[PDB]
Amino acid sequence: GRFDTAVYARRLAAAAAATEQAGLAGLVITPGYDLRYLIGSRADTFERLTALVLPASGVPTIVLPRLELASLKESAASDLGVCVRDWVDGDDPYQLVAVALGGAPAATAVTDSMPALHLLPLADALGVLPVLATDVLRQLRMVKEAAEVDALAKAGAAIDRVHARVPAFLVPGRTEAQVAADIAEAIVAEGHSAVAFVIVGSGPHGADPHHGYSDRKLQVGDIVVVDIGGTYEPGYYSDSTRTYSIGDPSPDVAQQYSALQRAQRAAVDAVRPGVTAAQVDAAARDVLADAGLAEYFVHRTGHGIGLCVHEEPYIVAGNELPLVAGMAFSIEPGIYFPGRWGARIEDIVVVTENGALSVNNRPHELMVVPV
Amino acid sequence: GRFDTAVYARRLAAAAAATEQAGLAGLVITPGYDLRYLIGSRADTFERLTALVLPASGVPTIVLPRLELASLKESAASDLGVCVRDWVDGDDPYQLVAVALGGAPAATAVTDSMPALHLLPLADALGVLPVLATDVLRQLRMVKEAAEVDALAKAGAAIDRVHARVPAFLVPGRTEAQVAADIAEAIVAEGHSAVAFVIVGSGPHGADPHHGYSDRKLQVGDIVVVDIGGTYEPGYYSDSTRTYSIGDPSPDVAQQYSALQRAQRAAVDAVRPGVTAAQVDAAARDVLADAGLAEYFVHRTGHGIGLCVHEEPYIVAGNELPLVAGMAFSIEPGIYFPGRWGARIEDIVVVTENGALSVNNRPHELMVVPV
Ligand SMILES: [Zn+2]
Ligand SMILES: [Zn+2]
Ligand SMILES: [Zn+2]
Ligand SMILES: [Zn+2]
Ligand SMILES: [Zn+2]
Ligand SMILES: [Zn+2]
Ligand SMILES: [Zn+2]
Ligand SMILES: [Zn+2]
Ligand SMILES: [Zn+2]
Ligand SMILES: [Zn+2]
Ligand SMILES: [Zn+2]
Ligand SMILES: [Zn+2]
Ligand SMILES: [Zn+2]
Ligand SMILES: [Zn+2]
Ligand SMILES: [Zn+2]
Ligand SMILES: [Zn+2]
Ligand SMILES: [Zn+2]
Ligand SMILES: [Zn+2]
Repeated sequence: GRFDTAVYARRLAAAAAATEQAGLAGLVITPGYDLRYLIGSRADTFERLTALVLPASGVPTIVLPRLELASLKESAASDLGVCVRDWVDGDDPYQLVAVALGGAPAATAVTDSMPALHLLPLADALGVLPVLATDVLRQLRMVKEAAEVDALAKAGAAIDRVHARVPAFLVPGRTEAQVAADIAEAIVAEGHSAVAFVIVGSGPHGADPHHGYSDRKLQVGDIVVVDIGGTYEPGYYSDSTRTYSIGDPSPDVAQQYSALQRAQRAAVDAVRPGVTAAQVDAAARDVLADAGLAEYFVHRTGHGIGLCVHEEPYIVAGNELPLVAGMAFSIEPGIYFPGRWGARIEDIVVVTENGALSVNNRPHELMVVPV
Repeated sequence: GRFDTAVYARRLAAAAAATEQAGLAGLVITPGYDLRYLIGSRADTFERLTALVLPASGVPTIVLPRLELASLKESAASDLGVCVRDWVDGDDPYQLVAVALGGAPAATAVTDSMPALHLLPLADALGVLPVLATDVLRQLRMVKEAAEVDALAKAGAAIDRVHARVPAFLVPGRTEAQVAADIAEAIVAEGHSAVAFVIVGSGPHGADPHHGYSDRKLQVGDIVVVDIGGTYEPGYYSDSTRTYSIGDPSPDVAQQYSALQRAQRAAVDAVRPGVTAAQVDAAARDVLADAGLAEYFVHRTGHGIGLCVHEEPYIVAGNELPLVAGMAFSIEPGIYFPGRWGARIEDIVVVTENGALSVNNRPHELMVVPV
């Protein structure tokens, strides 16, 4: 479910140090993925405030409902002896957060997931508008530790084993939803503790990035986009797309697809410490430009992945962030032809000291499933 | 899945009028339950901004990723011809929100679910710190329309049918989790389109409000707290708790439980237009005080319910909101004895012109299941 307490003790210290280096009095983390990362808590109260208050200096405090007290034994909080301030319905828990930071006025950063419901009254209680914690917690969470790389690698190998099972699911007459049920079951069977998402976009639906699956039946000649992932304990994601053709594709489809393959490969080959996120997006986008296809490449090249399917860093135009070793993100260019077909090639890669490691290794060619 | 477009046209106009009456330039609704209520959208992009921009005056605008364009046909947005501003990865969509409101500086309110990720850059783009939309949208969403009352009533009758099936699940030796699987299946069978939550707190776990279910086996003498709900199309919740005893309880348990029953009944009897939320909480809390039990009543008396299990109004100490007809909330006092047992009696009620209608009607007595 979670890492040893020592892992969290070390994340908490590193987070406090970076908060101090950013000149803030502290961080305020309500439930979600930053909390899970910082103390291993899967708590989520919703309208009732639970928050980890991590001062730049001194002992952290957990503010939470008294009725939730037993949740402390679940995460690392109890073992580390963080201060607890439980409150009862009728209390203003925002005042407890202020006090745990030394009292208003206090300059803080908040987890980017904190809802307005809490953020706006927190701002009043603190006397200072919070800034996003993303610049602070980024330095930690986007640089994966050895054990996190390992979990992503095992999730990647597992999702690869699912993609190997996909061609036998792709039979004319079967609906996208029957394929998706077969895939969901295989996601679990191959070792993920849960299904994250299943996308099976056949024929025209492959051109539609919002599409999940439906009752459309596979036809001979369909290009089928398959984008799938699961979680691997203690909660890291796989996320890989491969495109299949039901019977031989046409020459035009084959040629444009192979430009996409070159684009994807070239973005993967550009991954090194020191190159910018925007340079990696440029590497895919330039090849597709040169083949005359850039207008059909309607999204960013990739997103970070870890405890969430989508996180820092973003491999997108305008992102000047230099890449460093241990960053994990997708490389997933695609081309989309509204009403006709689409294709996407997606790997998760991990930055190494002199390049990248792909944790997804299925063939990159368009797989031709016989009819 | 959703209401006729006319229902949303009317919610949008009423929301605009209240926004103007509050002196704001407009509302900004990112994905979640306010969006579902306002235009019937189940969209959720996450780190990419989707927002309904509802000016105090003039046509609303949807700001969303170009890659999500097809989602517009899913909700009422396309039928009502709202303006669309799609944007591409690399763009700052917060600038589009500002412009749709006439440009910075713009004073707005935001859905209480909006995450910091969007709220903090939105605040900069708008030139003015947003306030919570809860005071505006409250006037709409906490007053249920006839069709919403109907959906809650059908969900309530369905969850009652589940509670009727619960005694036969409660057999010594069976684990809480096996009971919970039986309940989850019955939730669907009785007509809910999905399970919302299943709580089976037996023996000591009944004293623990954070508890869901576990591998603890039911024992003779256990008091079992059962708190369960599902959704009913187009997405309204049931939420009802009843307490069971495995074989006759002891005289002390029986006596204290009947004080809880009186407390619950007295909060239900106090529900009328014009009484305050805090007076309704007082009605339950005073009876439990008088029996000497108030210190074991460790939470608010109830919460609003509708498209979410937890919403406005909150039936809690300090809430001065006068109740009006069509409000829907739980009445759910409980008493908790750490390490020993707990009990909770929970109904959803709807305020009527001269009182309340309960949509949950299972017996309020402690049900004694034979061993
Ligand atoms: Zn809640
Ligand atoms: Zn302390
Ligand atoms: Zn974050
Ligand atoms: Zn279709
Ligand atoms: Zn979508
Ligand atoms: Zn991806
Ligand atoms: Zn993907
Ligand atoms: Zn290859
Ligand atoms: Zn190859
Ligand atoms: Zn996302
Ligand atoms: Zn327009
Ligand atoms: Zn709301
Ligand atoms: Zn236990
Ligand atoms: Zn809880
Ligand atoms: Zn409830
Ligand atoms: Zn309940
Ligand atoms: Zn009764
Ligand atoms: Zn009775």
